[PDB]
Amino acid sequence: MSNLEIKQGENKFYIGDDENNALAEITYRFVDNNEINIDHTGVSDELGGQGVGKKLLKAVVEHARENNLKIIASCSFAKHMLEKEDSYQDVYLGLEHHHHHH
Repeated sequence: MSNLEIKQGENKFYIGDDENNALAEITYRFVDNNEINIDHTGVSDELGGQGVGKKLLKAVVEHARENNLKIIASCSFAKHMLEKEDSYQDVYLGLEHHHHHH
């Protein structure tokens, strides 16, 4: 009953019953100063459309933008998702070989 909330933990946000029933969680740490990395993303993805990770990503990027935080990712899962998503291009650095006329 009324269980779609995000549990706030130590630099980690997880959605689930408990620590074991953490069906979707994301972690971020301050590697340098305002630069944060998505350390680990334990998000179960059923069919993509039911990927709770998007809700977590939204929250992290939203929070980061307002905090002037720069988001990188140590996990390829998160790294590649933000890579294709130019909607989060504010805090996402990425990588490019300067071949960007477009």
